[PDB]
Amino acid sequence: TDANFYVCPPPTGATVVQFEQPRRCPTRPEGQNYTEGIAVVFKENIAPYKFKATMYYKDVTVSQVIFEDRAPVPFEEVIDKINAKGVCRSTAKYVRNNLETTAFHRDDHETDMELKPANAATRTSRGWHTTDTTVNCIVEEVDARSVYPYDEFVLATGDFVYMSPFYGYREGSHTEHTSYAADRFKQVDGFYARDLTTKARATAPTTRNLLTTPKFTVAWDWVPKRPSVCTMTKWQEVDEMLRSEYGGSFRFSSDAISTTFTTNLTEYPLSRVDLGDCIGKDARDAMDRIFARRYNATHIKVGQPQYYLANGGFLIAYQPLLSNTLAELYVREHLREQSIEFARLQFTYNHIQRPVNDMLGRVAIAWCEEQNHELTLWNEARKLNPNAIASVTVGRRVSARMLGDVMAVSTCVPVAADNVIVQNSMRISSRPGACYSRPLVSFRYEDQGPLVEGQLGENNELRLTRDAIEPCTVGHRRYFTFGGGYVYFEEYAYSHQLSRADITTVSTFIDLNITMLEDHEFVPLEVYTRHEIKDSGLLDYTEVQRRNQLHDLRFADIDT
Amino acid sequence: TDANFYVCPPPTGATVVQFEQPRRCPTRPEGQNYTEGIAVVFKENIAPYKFKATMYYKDVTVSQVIFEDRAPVPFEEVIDKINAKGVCRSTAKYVRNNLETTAFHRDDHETDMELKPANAATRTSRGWHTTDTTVNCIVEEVDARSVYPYDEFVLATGDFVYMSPFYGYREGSHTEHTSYAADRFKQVDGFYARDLTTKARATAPTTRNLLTTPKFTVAWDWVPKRPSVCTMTKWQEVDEMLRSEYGGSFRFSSDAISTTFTTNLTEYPLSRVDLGDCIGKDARDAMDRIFARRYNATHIKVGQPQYYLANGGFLIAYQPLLSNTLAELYVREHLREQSIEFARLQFTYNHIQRPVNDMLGRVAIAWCEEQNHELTLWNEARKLNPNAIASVTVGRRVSARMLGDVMAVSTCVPVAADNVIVQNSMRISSRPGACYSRPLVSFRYEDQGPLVEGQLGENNELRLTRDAIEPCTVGHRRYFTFGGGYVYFEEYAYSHQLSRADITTVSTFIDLNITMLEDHEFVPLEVYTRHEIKDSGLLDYTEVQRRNQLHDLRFADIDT
Amino acid sequence: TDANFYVCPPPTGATVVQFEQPRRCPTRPEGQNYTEGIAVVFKENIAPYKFKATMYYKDVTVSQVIFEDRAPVPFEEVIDKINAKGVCRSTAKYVRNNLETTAFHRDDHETDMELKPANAATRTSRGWHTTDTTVNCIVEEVDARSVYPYDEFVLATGDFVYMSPFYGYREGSHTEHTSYAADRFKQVDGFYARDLTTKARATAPTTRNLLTTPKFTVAWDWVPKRPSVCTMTKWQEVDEMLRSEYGGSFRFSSDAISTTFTTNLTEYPLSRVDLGDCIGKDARDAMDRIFARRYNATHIKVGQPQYYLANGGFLIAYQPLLSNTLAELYVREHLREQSIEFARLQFTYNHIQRPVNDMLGRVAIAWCEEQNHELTLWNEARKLNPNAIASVTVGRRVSARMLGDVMAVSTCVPVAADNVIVQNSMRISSRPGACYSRPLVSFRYEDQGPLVEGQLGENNELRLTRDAIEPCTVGHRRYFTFGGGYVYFEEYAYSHQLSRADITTVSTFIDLNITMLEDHEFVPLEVYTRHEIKDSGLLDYTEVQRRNQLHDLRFADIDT
Ligand SMILES: *[C@@H]1O[C@H](CO)[C@@H](O[C@@H]2O[C@H](CO)[C@@H](O[C@@H]3O[C@H](CO)[C@@H](O)[C@H](O)[C@@H]3O)[C@H](O)[C@H]2NC(C)=O)[C@H](O)[C@H]1NC(C)=O
Ligand SMILES: *[C@@H]1O[C@H](CO)[C@@H](O[C@@H]2O[C@H](CO)[C@@H](O[C@@H]3O[C@H](CO)[C@@H](O)[C@H](O)[C@@H]3O)[C@H](O)[C@H]2NC(C)=O)[C@H](O)[C@H]1NC(C)=O
Ligand SMILES: *[C@@H]1O[C@H](CO)[C@@H](O[C@@H]2O[C@H](CO)[C@@H](O[C@@H]3O[C@H](CO)[C@@H](O)[C@H](O)[C@@H]3O)[C@H](O)[C@H]2NC(C)=O)[C@H](O)[C@H]1NC(C)=O
Ligand SMILES: *[C@@H]1O[C@H](CO)[C@@H](O[C@@H]2O[C@H](CO)[C@@H](O)[C@H](O)[C@H]2NC(C)=O)[C@H](O)[C@H]1NC(C)=O
Ligand SMILES: *[C@@H]1O[C@H](CO)[C@@H](O[C@@H]2O[C@H](CO)[C@@H](O)[C@H](O)[C@H]2NC(C)=O)[C@H](O)[C@H]1NC(C)=O
Ligand SMILES: *[C@@H]1O[C@H](CO)[C@@H](O[C@@H]2O[C@H](CO)[C@@H](O)[C@H](O)[C@H]2NC(C)=O)[C@H](O)[C@H]1NC(C)=O
Ligand SMILES: *[C@@H]1O[C@H](CO)[C@@H](O)[C@H](O)[C@H]1NC(C)=O
Ligand SMILES: *[C@@H]1O[C@H](CO)[C@@H](O)[C@H](O)[C@H]1NC(C)=O
Ligand SMILES: *[C@@H]1O[C@H](CO)[C@@H](O)[C@H](O)[C@H]1NC(C)=O
Ligand SMILES: *[C@@H]1O[C@H](CO)[C@@H](O)[C@H](O)[C@H]1NC(C)=O
Ligand SMILES: *[C@@H]1O[C@H](CO)[C@@H](O)[C@H](O)[C@H]1NC(C)=O
Ligand SMILES: *[C@@H]1O[C@H](CO)[C@@H](O)[C@H](O)[C@H]1NC(C)=O
Repeated sequence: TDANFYVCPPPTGATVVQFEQPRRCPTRPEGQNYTEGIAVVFKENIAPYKFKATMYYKDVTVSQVIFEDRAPVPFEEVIDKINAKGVCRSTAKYVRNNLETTAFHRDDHETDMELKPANAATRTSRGWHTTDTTVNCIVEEVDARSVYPYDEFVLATGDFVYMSPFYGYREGSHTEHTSYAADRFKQVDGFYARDLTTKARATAPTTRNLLTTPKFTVAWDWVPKRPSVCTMTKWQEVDEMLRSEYGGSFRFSSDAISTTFTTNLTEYPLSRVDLGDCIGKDARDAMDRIFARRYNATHIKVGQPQYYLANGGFLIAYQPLLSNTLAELYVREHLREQSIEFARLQFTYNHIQRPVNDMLGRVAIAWCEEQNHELTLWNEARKLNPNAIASVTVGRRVSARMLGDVMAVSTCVPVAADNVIVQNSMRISSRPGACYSRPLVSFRYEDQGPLVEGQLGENNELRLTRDAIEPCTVGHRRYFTFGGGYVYFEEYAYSHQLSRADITTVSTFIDLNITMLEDHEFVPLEVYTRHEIKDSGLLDYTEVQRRNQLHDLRFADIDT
Repeated sequence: TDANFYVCPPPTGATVVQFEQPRRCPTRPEGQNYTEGIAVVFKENIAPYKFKATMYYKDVTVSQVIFEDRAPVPFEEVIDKINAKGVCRSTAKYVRNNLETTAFHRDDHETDMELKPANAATRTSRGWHTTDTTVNCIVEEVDARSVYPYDEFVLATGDFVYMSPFYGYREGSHTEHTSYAADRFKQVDGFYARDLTTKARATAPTTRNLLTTPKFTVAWDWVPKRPSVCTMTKWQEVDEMLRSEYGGSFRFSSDAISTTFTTNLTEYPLSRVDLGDCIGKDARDAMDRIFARRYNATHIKVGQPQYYLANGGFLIAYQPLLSNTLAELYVREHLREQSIEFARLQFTYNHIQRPVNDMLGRVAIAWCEEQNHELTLWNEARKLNPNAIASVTVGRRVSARMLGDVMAVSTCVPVAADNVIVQNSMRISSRPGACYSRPLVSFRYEDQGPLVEGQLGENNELRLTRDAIEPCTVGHRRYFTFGGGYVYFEEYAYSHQLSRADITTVSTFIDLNITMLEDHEFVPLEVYTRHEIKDSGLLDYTEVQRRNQLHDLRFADIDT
Repeated sequence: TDANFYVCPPPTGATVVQFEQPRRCPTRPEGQNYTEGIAVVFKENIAPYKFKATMYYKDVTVSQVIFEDRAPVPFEEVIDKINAKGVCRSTAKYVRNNLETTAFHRDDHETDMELKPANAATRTSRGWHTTDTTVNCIVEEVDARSVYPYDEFVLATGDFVYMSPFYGYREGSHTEHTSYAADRFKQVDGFYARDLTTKARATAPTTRNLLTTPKFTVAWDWVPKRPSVCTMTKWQEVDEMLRSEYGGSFRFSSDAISTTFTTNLTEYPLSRVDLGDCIGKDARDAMDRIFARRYNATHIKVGQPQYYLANGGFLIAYQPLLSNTLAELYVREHLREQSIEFARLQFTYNHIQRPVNDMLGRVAIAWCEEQNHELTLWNEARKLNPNAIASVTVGRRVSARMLGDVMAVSTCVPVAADNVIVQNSMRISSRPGACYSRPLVSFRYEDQGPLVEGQLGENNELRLTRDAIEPCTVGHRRYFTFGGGYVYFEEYAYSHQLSRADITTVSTFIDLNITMLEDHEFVPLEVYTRHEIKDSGLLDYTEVQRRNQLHDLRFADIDT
């Protein structure tokens, strides 16, 4: 059996994800009123609303040998030519020198041209384009996403739209906010959509909205109004959380959070809002689940739960707990003063609270110390190879690229191994002494689909563009992941495909039973005569850090 | 005292070692019939057979100012000239334009030439070479390795040999398979070997085999037949393993394995083969050892052990166990129905099995989550610096290079610190403003041995070739590991050698007691006038990621 | 709220810090006489003595279009012109061709020139310089540090000084050692210092020392003699340490140390020195603190503490302990022979000591195995980004650079976010198609202070020099850390500043609730016509490892 491949596309920044940074742990435990317990953090309900928003634009170019730009298609053309006729107007209007200018298709006259589907055959959208002055009409049914405010939504392209998806005049929808002018937006009642490939017309009426941006036009199905939802939502059911009071503000820490929260020491009156039932039941049910898992036989509940707001918009519901052994000290001191009511009794005995404040302090410091050890290492790994870190962070293969100091994310298309073919000879004849460093592959997004060219990337990753090249040396021996097994390549030529069991595997951290032997460097004689380069595998950190050094000397010689 | 140095050679791919990749953990525990226990995984006995196979070949070159290649030496020359005379024939035959062609030694006539030992003085072999058209006869007693099938063996060079080492006609050895023609192989009965350095002849008869490959000739001692061995062997004595039944197949997971196994839910009848005693006793003894270590006072054995096959060829022997506290629930329910026979009683009570299925599920998910955290980080570290990861993975200093998506391995030669000398002036006078970035060293593989030139690498690593150079700046201050201590170098000049105790050490993860002060940049005045570059130490990830950016701009200027 | 920025300067090597390297763990536990306990390691008291040592030097340069060098200012000039007049002599003496040579200021005659403060406005010192042949007199009140020997001290610049700070003839100070000649050093009794900015003279007498080095002159306040101190000091209060006897030497290992110690098996007679009380009380108090924390209810003290010396100069105080359950076996065997005196009774029963020797062996091996896992990873992270590792290792933001195989350290200046301004347009008009890859910033070291130019670095780091540039592409979208939040930049133009809560955060290790969608690559049409480059974010390890490959091919074409 072979695993499914993945063709990760470059993210455009539609989804942005910052990654936690190391905090500042206390060198010595100085907190007060330490106490353990079960906590359930909640993240603000962003209310992600998704809809396939269709984008329309015209690309104008000149074959003179200039001044190419993207202009938006008008509303009448979309509803008359593209919609009622499935064609795009050959002529287009673009701004130049602060004056409207007209363009044509290959220096021709106005003629109806149909919209053909995209050749990429990707799942993003059909991406209808007419041509694979020179005007080109392109239509794409890309995806879009909105947030809880609903005043602005972002398209798959990443360009923020300053118009609410529910804006319109058909009904009393979100007509309270709009950045673009009235003429820049138009709503059609009783509109009918259709597929440009079949042109079978919509089965039922579907009102369509239209917005003309400075660079493109967008349209989508106009829904009257999405119903309300909880304003608060669960984020993580922490198994154990320690509360620390210091500087007039609590300090919450946990092992499976890697982030510390700060409150105002006052319980937030969650009951003042009607959402208390939606979150109260959800939060209360979580306490019993975690408490009944392992704390029912070793801890006692300290009063009722408590809710506190945290910096950044996080809502935390706490449930203080104390070990059974610690209860013996509290009850013993309680009986002394009298000569089980743990509520309002915690922190009463300073001497009993003195050791626990220090004992739990090391635990909090230990978690902070180890958490920073992983955070400082995880961040570097993300920068080194965000794709690998992205996949292990979202439970599935996902693309990602570093947009400076913020992480980007985009979905990867899975394709079965039966729809991919690897080129036998990876060597390229267009340039001797230089060829692709990885095997070339051909594949189809689906069974019987069109064939496309590409390159095989690391970890069964497929790259649309073939650019991984290097100065191909002699005596090259390498292996590349291909489905459930590897593919053996020697001297830049397909030798044979070997399964996963044909290569020794060091699963455990330490494995001294390897049958390794003393290797003898069999340097080919051609390198000693033709003064060429010999294979060295992928560059080591010291090697890559050394290869650039040689380059630095090359520019000095050229400059001198 | 000083530690021993290491001169790691570049691996040729003789030994290949894939490294585990992150698995896919379940977001929620959906397994059924959870149970802990002691497990002992077994790896298929590869039966590594090693033998010093002698390689013979002739390198032909032309001094015209072409068409150089490696040809194999015939059998008569090896047994008559090299063996019975310790010399190599000056003339050689090589193929050119699909026609046999003859060559000579420095445009001379046929003359007997002796074989002199190699100047490298490495432990791989003597590597006898005659010369340090132009033909050159070279003989090397390199090492070789075979696998359980024994039909094909691999030499230290890495070139696979499609001839079984036991092939021959002297006796009923492995004569059932052979890829090369009969004329390409020859066996000599009662053959006598000898050392080309002493030429004292073998002490006893030693039948020698001979194979002529398209690029070289190989010979080795012909052993009649290695005796049989166990077909199964131990790989790891897991302290704790959790079995999970899901989708009609078990799922084995452990903390010290980092890999999940899949079975068919049926116990493999290991007793059907005679090897059951060899593995049964070995496996049974391991259960008592681990059980008697920590599980004898907190767990009870659930029936007899069970053996199951796993994907990839791994054999796993399980021993289900249950905590003593959990036994109280089973016995309590057992007595209820009656109104210690844990065997065939597990999973009978669904309500009792409901919480354990979820409790143990988090443990399995926790191990999978943390295992992926290390796997995704370990893989990047291996790619960054495979030498460091290779040494910590095989318990000893070992070389390694990335052969694409598979790890290579080769042995490193240890040399005492008393046989190495460091050059005082690392600066090179052949080119101003550019010199070696690391100190140069001279050493001998053994006491009183020949002296060779080399460069000092990271972590007491010795490199045969001196290539680590960079644009030597001004005001350079650096330290390099040298034996048990460091060597101080300032302005590219040996200052003095300081022990390990002369430099502050931050052993603990966090150390705030450092006596660090505010450093003042003492930029030399020469840089402000001679517009040269100033020292900056080894490049940071952002610096190296920034240095290439400057290079990218340099090519644009050159191209423009 | 916004966090404080940090401008880390390049360390000059004044403080050097080696970092622990992976040890060699035993494949199988072979130690003898295993035992747990509380340990407190001690590091030799280095006795760091700090003093603001003022450096004086004259920079001579020639405007011919040579032979520029740094010379030391004489003693009379410092005490007469700089001290009694706050000016520097225009003329200076420098060596050339082994002959004294005179220089002038801009080819002028001798004239008094005052010393103006530095324009950097750094906390290192005022750095008075006269000019912002051509001679320039510069005075800097840099910091200095000394070690326990006190014979040599190091300045902030990093140049070691071979003269004791207490050297002199005014009293019986450290006059027993001096490397420089008598004429090279001079001490002034009853000297008076002053501030060159105010010139208000010292309030009280302050004897000043003066030393003339081959490249500069240094002066500082001469203290008679620092009082004595403890010769030993605490380093870490280990919670648990395991002692292993093997090869006639003990082997100490702990989880929070990551380093193994070796002794001579004999208790060091600490009582022979008067420091036993200073360290005995300090060490004894630590045992009770750790013992009373968690070992008072589960372990029993085995005799009195024991002190042993360790390789490298570390003093370790041990306190053997044994679990309560293990005591039942010792007392049981003790009563058998008789037919609580644990002291001198440990290791008496070989059979009872056989399992513990193996059980504790795995713990020691487990710690060594996991410790090497972090050490081998921590070292690579330090090399990758020493600044991040430096900050998390010293509890505060600190600079660091790799000086070969030794880590450098220097303090970073914190500045409030209210004293920094970010440039709106990061693009540079001096060169199209190439600009700064990070936003440019302007700031002042303090409120109302002078404004300086700089660049914004990663993790709120400020760089004095603006050099982070790259071939600016089209359709660039990136985020940069700015105070408590991020700054959004699109197409190399300041768009707006968004808080930390405006970007999704993946705090937990695995977060599958992201609202990620399928991104559609919106490639600008200008790239398809103007054949320019498209944005790709920060380079991935495979990308950077691939970018250099393209460069390698560029030099081949140029060379060919
Ligand atoms: C802890 O309590 C303090 C004090 O109440 C909280 O700060 C306060 O936050 C409120 C909003 O929650 C601020 O009110 C608003 O402030 C500005 C004008 O100052 C404006 O947006 C509105 O007109 C309104 O008045 C209030 O100013 C602010 N007070 C102070 C002194 O900063 C704080 O947020 C609480 N912390 C947590 C974690 O809940
Ligand atoms: C779990 O059980 C299944 C079903 O028995 C195993 O798959 C079976 O594996 C056997 C060999 O072990 C296959 O037999 C051979 O298959 C091909 C022809 O199909 C050929 O090599 C031989 O002539 C022989 O018949 C059998 O086809 C295959 N069955 C299926 C349905 O795939 C499977 O390996 C077991 N898994 C484990 C982990 O033990
Ligand atoms: C364990 O014990 C051995 C043996 O006593 C220690 O080695 C010895 O260390 C002393 C100094 O502590 C050495 O004495 C000095 O040696 C040289 C001349 O050899 C010179 O500096 C002085 O004149 C003085 O004699 C002694 O030679 C040395 N002995 C041996 C055999 O090496 C060792 O240091 C102890 N280990 C620990 C960890 O305490
Ligand atoms: C720890 O908790 C105790 C118990 O609530 C706090 O002690 C009370 O503090 C309030 C003022 O905050 C006083 O009016 C009460 O008399 C105190 N005692 C009791 C029994 O309530 C204590 O202040 C808390 N610690 C800190 C640092 O605030
Ligand atoms: C978990 O184990 C139990 C006990 O073996 C399984 O329950 C039996 O299932 C078989 C069929 O596989 C039935 O014939 C038996 O009657 C069941 N009960 C007993 C007491 O044997 C159960 O199927 C297992 N779980 C899964 C998911 O297969
Ligand atoms: C482990 O400790 C025991 C107890 O001290 C050592 O046994 C003693 O060894 C000395 C010599 O070193 C003998 O004179 C004693 O007779 C032994 N027994 C006792 C009760 O003291 C033992 O040698 C230690 N292990 C090792 C490897 O040295
Ligand atoms: C908690 O433990 C008590 C005491 O054994 C038991 O009666 C109760 O049912 C347990 N609760 C849960 C939810 O398991
Ligand atoms: C191979 O494994 C066995 C146990 O199966 C072990 O005893 C032996 O030492 C290992 N071989 C090497 C070379 O370490
Ligand atoms: C296991 O524990 C029992 C009960 O204490 C004891 O009798 C037995 O000897 C132990 N077995 C081993 C192998 O330690
Ligand atoms: C140095 O260590 C001591 C304990 O030995 C500690 O109290 C002190 O704070 C440390 N110094 C600094 C500057 O942190
Ligand atoms: C240690 O435990 C004993 C027994 O409970 C107790 O009497 C003693 O006070 C404890 N000592 C400390 C320092 O906590
Ligand atoms: C989002 O979180 C909820 C729990 O709050 C979980 O049930 C759901 O599966 C998550 N969504 C996805 C797409 O995984």
